[PDB]
Amino acid sequence: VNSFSGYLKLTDNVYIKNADIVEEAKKVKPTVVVNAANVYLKHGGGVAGALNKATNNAMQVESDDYIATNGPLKVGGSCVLSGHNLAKHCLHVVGPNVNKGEDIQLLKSAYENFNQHEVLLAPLLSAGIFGADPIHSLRVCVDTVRTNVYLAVFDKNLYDKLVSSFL
Ligand SMILES: CNC(=O)[C@@H]1CCCC[C@@H]1Nc1ncnc2[nH]c3cc(F)ccc3c12
Repeated sequence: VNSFSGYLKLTDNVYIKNADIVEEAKKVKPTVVVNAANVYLKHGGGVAGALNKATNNAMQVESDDYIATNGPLKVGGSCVLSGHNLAKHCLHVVGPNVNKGEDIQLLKSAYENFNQHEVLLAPLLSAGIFGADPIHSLRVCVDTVRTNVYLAVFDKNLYDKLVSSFL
């Protein structure tokens, strides 16, 4: 039993909800919140911009030190950093950005990072400003992640479309 409330159950381990991941993280304080990161950990917009703003830019400060030491992530890769005031840890995961021409076949590799964590609060990778089809992203998530994932979907209209079309 965990503290996540009001989710629809899609499968044994995947749950989906209409919620602002920022407000959801601040309330649940989950062990792991997933960020929709880019390779440079430049948290400028989308989910990443929202999470960073909620940390009063501390996420960005930590991220810049990480990149200065380690260099950029791989598309499809991830790193574990602090969750600041939102969660114990933030798993920064790089889904492919269709608006940059990146291979959508890397979306499965991106979701594989979730399997290193027993329970996660997460957005749909590569959705939103990353330009991929959120319906497809949900399919890859369900078919790739084996650990317990709680998806927060900000847009209520998108949430209903995701549920109504789920197979
Ligand atoms: C990297 N991909 C994206 O940003 C996507 C673009 C639009 C479709 C959904 C998805 N974003 C989100 N998913 C869950 N919670 C969210 N809270 C937010 C607060 C904000 F200010 C901005 C965006 C989100 C957001």
